[PDB]
Amino acid sequence: MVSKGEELFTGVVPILVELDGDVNGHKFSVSGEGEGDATYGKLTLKFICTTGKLPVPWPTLVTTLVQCFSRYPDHMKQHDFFKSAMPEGYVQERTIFFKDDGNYKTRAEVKFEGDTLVNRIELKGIDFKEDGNILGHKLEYNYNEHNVYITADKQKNGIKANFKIRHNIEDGSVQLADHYQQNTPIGDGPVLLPDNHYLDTESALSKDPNEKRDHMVLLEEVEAAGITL
Ligand SMILES: [Gd]
Ligand SMILES: [Gd]
Repeated sequence: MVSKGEELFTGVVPILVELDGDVNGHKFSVSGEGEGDATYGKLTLKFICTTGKLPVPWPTLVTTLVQCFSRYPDHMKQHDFFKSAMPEGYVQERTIFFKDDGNYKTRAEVKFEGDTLVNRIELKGIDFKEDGNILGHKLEYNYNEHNVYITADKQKNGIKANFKIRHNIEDGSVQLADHYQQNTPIGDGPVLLPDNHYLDTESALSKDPNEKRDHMVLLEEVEAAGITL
């Protein structure tokens, strides 16, 4: 295998996610747990709002709540920055602009803590409309397929990504969320700096029928693409 970190993902890897958020002063925390199987680009996660009621729609947090679990085809193995940063991990930073509404800024560390892949996130949201699609909870509980466009950032020894998320509104219209992303290794080791490609990212949201707490069950299937065999 072409990076040391890539070997850490040949099997099923337990995952922990911890998020602390503050959006227009509405504070919340989310904890998630599950497992990833990057061989197949798959993961399964269950998230709980540990502070009670989530003040923003669950779909708006999907992208923030581990692209190291992507399946890179055999011919694209030299382009997997995410696994190559492991186990020291990477900082993942975004700004996410909700069209005609506010923005989230996120900073996350994704790294191994023992045998667990851990995503620890801080999120700050500002300039939201209290009666908008976000703070007004007007988004459908579903998720569209999206491509995440990745380019190398030689300078920061890292990558950049941008993409637009389409969140379905309750009336069948769409709330757009423009994502800008930077990832930089935490560790000192060499990392793989990719040619241009994308992650074909499929997400399915559901509820655990036995769960009383405000929650989201998420299954994802992601494969890298865009470089011809
Ligand atoms: Gd697809
Ligand atoms: Gd797919």
